[PDB]
Amino acid sequence: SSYPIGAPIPWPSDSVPAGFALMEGQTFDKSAYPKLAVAYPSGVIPDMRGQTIKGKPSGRAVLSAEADGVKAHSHSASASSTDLGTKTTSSFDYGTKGTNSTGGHTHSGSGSTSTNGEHSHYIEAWNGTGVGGNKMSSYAISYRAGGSNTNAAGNHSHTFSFGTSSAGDHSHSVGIGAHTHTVAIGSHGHTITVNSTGNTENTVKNIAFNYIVRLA
Amino acid sequence: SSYPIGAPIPWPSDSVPAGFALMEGQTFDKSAYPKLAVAYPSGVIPDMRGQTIKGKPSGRAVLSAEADGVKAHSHSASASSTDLGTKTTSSFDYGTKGTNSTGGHTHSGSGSTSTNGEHSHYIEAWNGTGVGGNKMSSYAISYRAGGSNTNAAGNHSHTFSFGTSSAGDHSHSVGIGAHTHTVAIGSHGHTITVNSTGNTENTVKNIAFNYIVRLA
Amino acid sequence: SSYPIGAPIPWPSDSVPAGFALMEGQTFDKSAYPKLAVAYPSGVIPDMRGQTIKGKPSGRAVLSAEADGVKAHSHSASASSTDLGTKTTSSFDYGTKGTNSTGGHTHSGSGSTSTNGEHSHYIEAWNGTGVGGNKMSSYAISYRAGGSNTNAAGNHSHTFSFGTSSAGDHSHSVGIGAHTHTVAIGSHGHTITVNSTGNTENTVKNIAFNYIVRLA
Ligand SMILES: [Fe+2]
Ligand SMILES: [Fe+2]
Ligand SMILES: [Fe+2]
Ligand SMILES: [Fe+2]
Ligand SMILES: [Fe+2]
Ligand SMILES: [Fe+2]
Ligand SMILES: [Fe+2]
Repeated sequence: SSYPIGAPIPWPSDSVPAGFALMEGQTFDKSAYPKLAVAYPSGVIPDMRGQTIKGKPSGRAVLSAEADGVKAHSHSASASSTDLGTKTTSSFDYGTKGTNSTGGHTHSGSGSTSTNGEHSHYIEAWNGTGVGGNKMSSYAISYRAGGSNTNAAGNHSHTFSFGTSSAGDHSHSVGIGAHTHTVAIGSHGHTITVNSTGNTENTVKNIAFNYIVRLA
Repeated sequence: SSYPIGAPIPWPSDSVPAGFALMEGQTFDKSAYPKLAVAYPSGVIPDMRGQTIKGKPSGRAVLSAEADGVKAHSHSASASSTDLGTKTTSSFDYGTKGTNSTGGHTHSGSGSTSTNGEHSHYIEAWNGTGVGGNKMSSYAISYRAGGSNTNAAGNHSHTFSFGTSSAGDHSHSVGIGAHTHTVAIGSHGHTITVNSTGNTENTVKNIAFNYIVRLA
Repeated sequence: SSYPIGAPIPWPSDSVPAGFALMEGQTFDKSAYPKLAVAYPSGVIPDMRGQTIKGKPSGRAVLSAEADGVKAHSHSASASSTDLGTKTTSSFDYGTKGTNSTGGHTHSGSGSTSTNGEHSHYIEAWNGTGVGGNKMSSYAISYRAGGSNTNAAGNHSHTFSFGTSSAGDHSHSVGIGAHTHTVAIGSHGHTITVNSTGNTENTVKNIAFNYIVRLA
């Protein structure tokens, strides 16, 4: 025969011709169909529904099934740059600080006192002839007759004591200035999830036929 | 027939033997070709170019077309870790600060004045007999005849007044010290783009034949 | 002939019928197989092992081979949000600062001295008639005869100088206060790697048959 019994035939109609059967995985009687049994010694006609025919390679058995499966491949990919913006730090408060204690000191001073001390002294007078010497006599006093000086006397000093007026009230400036800090951010990553793409089946362009087989 | 009319025949040449026709989508005459009309009641031969044959599953009509399509799948993916390094804060300027006002005080002093005040007194002298008593007589003064003292006098004080020398210029130190801050960085993501991989069509290893069909 | 010589036949058995040959890429005797020579003018039967038949599309020669290949597709993807947390800045040390120099001043003061300076004076006495006037005579002094005063004298002042007691030790407070900074984080991204998914080959659901061909 030009097309041997048992070879699958692609049939374009749901009306199956007399003498043929749909290939649907069914058993048959090997005694009743001796030529079909040459093609299928198991006595089972393969289920061809949803199947494509592939020429048997080395490493695969005849009538073995193979699932659909996508070929190994990957993808290039990239992530958008993200700007994290500006952040504000916690507040630090230096409060109020004290200075060291300093400023103990003395002053010096000099001057003149006021002018004072004007005075006179009393002198005992004596009279009566017979005795002379030493004492002031007032024997003859009718008219002025000039005058004269005591000897010198009266060198002296005084002590002084004082508290001063209150002074010295003051303040200072202190230049503090400006500063910055650094902040180490360190390292980080993210978890990447790639979503599914595709159909329930892997397919190529195909037209549907009913696989049939000649019984005898 | 061992291969019924209407079943597709894969043919290895571009020369189509007489009695057969290339399956190209063409309409045919159903009265001229009634056995072909049994297989193709619509009067149209399917266009098999670029097509593979698939056995018809439940849920698909005989001769329905199915496009090529990749099977549902995803990929695992990862993001490299990134070191953000070190960031500098803004500058804060404390400028110059002023202290409180303090340091009002007094001093005391004491001592002695210089020794001064030596002096003598003039005494009015009188002369001439007939009057006596009280006053100083200069009646007889030819030669020295001792001497004597006045009574005591002369107790007194003085006032004083002064400004002092300038003193008290000084400075202080002030311990400021060190500080840190904390800063909250927060959260972020990235937009992930995955590029296309693959061909115009989804294909399997295939050899090209011309599908032809027997007419009668 | 209902299936012409040279058309490939899917055979379900490893035992090939007599008068057919596995399509394995072999050459053939063109004179001995003249109808086969019309189907295959090259004298070569194509290798059908691992092959699917596809209908010859335009732009492609009959019996040419086509490799398996995934259809162009991509995937959506996403990256998880990452909290970078709280970071501590570097420590900044203002250390110890100095103030400006100020505080130079004077004080005033006033008061009275102690009361001192009581004294008397010696007076020289003279005697002997023949000279008169001016000087103190002691001619006649037997009994007391009242007394009189010297003239006024003795106005004077003194100088003083001193160092004062120690005073003026003190300190100040200075309000510094609180501050924060801002910190610009800048931008970053990540290298994204997508891993391979799939099998050695692109496949659809298939059953393996031995492609054979009728010789004569
Ligand atoms: Fe002072
Ligand atoms: Fe700071
Ligand atoms: Fe993919
Ligand atoms: Fe005096
Ligand atoms: Fe005095
Ligand atoms: Fe001070
Ligand atoms: Fe990131």
